[PDB]
Amino acid sequence: CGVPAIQPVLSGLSRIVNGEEAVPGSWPWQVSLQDKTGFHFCGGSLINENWVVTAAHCGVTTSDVVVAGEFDQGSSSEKIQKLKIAKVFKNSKYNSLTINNDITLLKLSTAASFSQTVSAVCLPSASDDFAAGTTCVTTGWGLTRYTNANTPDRLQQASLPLLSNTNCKKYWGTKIKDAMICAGASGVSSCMGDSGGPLVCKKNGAWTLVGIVSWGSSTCSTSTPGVYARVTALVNWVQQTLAAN
Repeated sequence: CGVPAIQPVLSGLSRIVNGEEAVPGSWPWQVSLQDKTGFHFCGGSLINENWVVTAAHCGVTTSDVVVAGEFDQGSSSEKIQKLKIAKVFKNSKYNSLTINNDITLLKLSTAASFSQTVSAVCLPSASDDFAAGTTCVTTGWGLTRYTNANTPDRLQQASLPLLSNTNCKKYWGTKIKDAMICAGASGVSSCMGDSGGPLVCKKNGAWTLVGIVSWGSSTCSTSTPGVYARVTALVNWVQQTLAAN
């Protein structure tokens, strides 16, 4: 888990504005959700070859499909895996107004073949403690929501820091709950992360999933932080589900 076959290269440009492109395959547990029509609509993480973490509010259903091993969303050459979901597990506690508890698992039909460019992230322990001020990374094709506005068909990356839930508050007041976690503000956007996209952190040589793109800056401001699923808080769940299925 969390030890890519292709170790990612992160420049400082990763630290400002709208981040920077990623080395292709640099982030393998990274997936995309496409609907029927095939609209890349959400982001996710392989925590295994049978399961996918994701943001609750992505309201994914078995109609959607998981895309894997992608890099540039505008490529047919891709040696990508398109996977079907068997069943879909939204955290029962998922609040829809606050968007607190924003998580949901995807247990696939067929199991995804891992690979160099295909694998999973590591999950924290509830116990884990990613101090505030930690440098993390968010990746995605969020900036692509810019249809006429854009950036890269290609996965971008960004390096932002962990926040105190308090300081975070200084930006979103109460929106911010105990199961959330914010990262950003450091003069670089976060809109590069799709929803359900990952916010991982290193430590002990591994990239561990720390949170999940919940929501952030209407305007992609570089002064506003991002909100994510406080994974630590959401992990037992995971585990539990993971067992019982």
